[PDB]
Amino acid sequence: QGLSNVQYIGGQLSGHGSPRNTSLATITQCNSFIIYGTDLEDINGFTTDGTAITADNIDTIESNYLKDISGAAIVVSSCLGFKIDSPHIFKIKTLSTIKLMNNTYNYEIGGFTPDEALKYNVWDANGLATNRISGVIHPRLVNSRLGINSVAFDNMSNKLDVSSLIHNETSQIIGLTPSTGSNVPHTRIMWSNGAMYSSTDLNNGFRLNYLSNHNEPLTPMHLYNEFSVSEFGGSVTESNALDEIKYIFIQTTYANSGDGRFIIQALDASGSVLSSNWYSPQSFNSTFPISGFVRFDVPTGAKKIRYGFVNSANYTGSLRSHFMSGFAYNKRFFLKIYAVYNDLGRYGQFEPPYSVAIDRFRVGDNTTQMPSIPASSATDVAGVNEVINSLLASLKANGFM
Amino acid sequence: QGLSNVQYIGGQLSGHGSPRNTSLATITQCNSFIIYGTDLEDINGFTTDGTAITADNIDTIESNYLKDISGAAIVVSSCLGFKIDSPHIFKIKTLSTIKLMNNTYNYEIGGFTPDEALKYNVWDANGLATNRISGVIHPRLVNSRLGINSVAFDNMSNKLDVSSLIHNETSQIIGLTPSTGSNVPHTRIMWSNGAMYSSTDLNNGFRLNYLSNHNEPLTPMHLYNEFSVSEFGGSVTESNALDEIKYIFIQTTYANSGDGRFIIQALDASGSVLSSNWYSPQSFNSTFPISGFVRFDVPTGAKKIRYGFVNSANYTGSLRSHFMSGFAYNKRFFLKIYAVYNDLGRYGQFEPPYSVAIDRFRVGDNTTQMPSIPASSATDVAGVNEVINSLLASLKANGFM
Repeated sequence: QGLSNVQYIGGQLSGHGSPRNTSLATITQCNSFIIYGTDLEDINGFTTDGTAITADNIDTIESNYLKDISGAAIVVSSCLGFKIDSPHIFKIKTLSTIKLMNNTYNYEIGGFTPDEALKYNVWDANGLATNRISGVIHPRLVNSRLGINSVAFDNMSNKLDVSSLIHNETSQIIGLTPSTGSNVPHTRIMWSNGAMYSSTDLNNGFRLNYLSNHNEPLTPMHLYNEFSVSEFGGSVTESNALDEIKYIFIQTTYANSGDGRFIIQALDASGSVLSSNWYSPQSFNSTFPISGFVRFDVPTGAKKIRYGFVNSANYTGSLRSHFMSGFAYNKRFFLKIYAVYNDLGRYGQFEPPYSVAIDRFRVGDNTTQMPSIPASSATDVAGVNEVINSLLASLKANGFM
Repeated sequence: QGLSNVQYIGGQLSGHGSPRNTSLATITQCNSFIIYGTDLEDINGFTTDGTAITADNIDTIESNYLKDISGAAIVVSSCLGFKIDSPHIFKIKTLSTIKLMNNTYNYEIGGFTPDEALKYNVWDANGLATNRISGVIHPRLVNSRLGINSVAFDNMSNKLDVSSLIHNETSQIIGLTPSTGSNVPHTRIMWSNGAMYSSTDLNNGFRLNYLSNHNEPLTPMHLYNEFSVSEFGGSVTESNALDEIKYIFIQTTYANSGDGRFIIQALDASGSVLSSNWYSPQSFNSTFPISGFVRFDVPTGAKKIRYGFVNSANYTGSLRSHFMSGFAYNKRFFLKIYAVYNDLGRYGQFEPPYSVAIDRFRVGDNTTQMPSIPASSATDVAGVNEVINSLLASLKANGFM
């Protein structure tokens, strides 16, 4: 506690003999603590109170002891310039390997042995609105059997080394007629199913239909999308082909309450639901009070994924007033979904099409909206011809040709 | 061999006196081997058999001794957590500087002195279908006179720090009429020349036309694209302007056989071919059995690049049955081409156009396909006008206005 420019080179920290430890090393209020290849092993984990950390109660621990200085092989609190390279770590019977908290904001984490703790590899618990965290995490810790929590992925500046966006959407600048604002999407361009809530005020957003639970079948009335994953041929064995997507991180805007829900489902080849989850507006709070992330675990053997927005109470709701709370926290809606690939680009990452040699993709399409031509009633056999000539002239001038 | 948490700090490893060495250091079956600034120099390379590694036979070595524990200044085999920072290295007369093999899967490589070996800087020889490798390589080793092999670029998680995509294409979800499936592109939109194989089953893919060798001229019958590089003006000397692109990396899907070829050509100002190559379906096997990468070396003084698909045997082929082998390995075709820039963003990287302030690029075009209006034969001088009014109404409603 209270040190600066500390180097721990080589050496070892181990709990041989099963003593009761909150952590192997606890670091608080230091500036630049650096660990070079130290050997870490054999912890028998407890919380600061004295509660044992086992598998059976692991989830309980993560809810009730988030702010505790405990729960990891190395606990880091209020440390500037933390850094650990890639040592061998094993036999970790606590919740995580590294825990970060209390405005530890420029850390850097090398690739140590993955999947040794009980729940995560890196557990980030930084939680104050005025902090600006930005860390660097080795990519092989993220696509592993345990991975990192949603807040660590929020704060990981190099997140595009393991993932790509499979959905990116934001609201327009200029509202469409008719509307009273431009805080949400005004069309259903990004979605295969569902509808807009109301055609007289498009600024109410999407329509949210009732669904009793997150594992129920979705219908064409609901707002949702579907895509298929891990499509290998008949001459490939599944033991060799592997799984295409390991985790999915969803980011969207925060609100203090609401009955609307973001829902995600992983389904097998014959339509059956393998796993599923939904999330409420106040779950999206890793970067309170604006936005946040949540994590979905894709089970092995999934063939399709469905994602969307629904209503958890029995009536037809609106994105504006049942997910965004009347824009009390955010004035611009956005939705980004990141796919973490099981193996970097084995199946080819998803991203927008492009070609440096094709002008349609290199610069875009130069067509413009045509000026409004009034419907014509001229019946002397040439007013119709003049209108046709006007329409053809507009088509030629506006790019459609 | 068989160690864990090994640190080699400072020091030196050198072959002064020309002893016969397979490597300077050999590491096998270790966990966390870390090298901090060690001085490596002067190796006289041999293989494990006893074959001298010279320039004259270098290519032969890379084919026949890929699985040998030899051929580099540092050879790493089955090591977790390998790490080397940036020491000075010189006089490396063997194939590569670092060689990685046998499921070394979370490595990290700093920027040591580039271009000291005979063929590569980093040589990745990991080759098992069930491994998931993900490494971090300093960017300055990739755009150097030797660079890294295709497999290392495959496994390099930070590959978007040195390159950008100049072609990215994948197959649609819903097939177009008429087709028997949706495993390949159904349109020729991304391509300037060539045609689809058949108009009665679009799921046969592109048409592949005959080409006798990869250095022959391409015609408008062949499926190919062209773009120009390194466009400096009259007041710039070429010794100052330099070269825009250096190593071009292509991945696409694997298949066990086929006569189709992916072809690439670098051409000088007056249309002449400076260099060229083509690749078979089974060349794309760095991530067997799904996809893989190959590398093309752009010669200095190139002014244009052409890339595309052709047939190496004298008859007209199809992408489905002569490059993808009837979808025996992949159900989803894709093609990504990565340009490694000679000097970062000096000439401006290529990527799709965008503007946060323009709604056409911020959210997309809201136009929708019009409902089918049947051809009309009404000749009393007003049925034609009713049809025109219907067409104008559809145009106004569908966004064209």
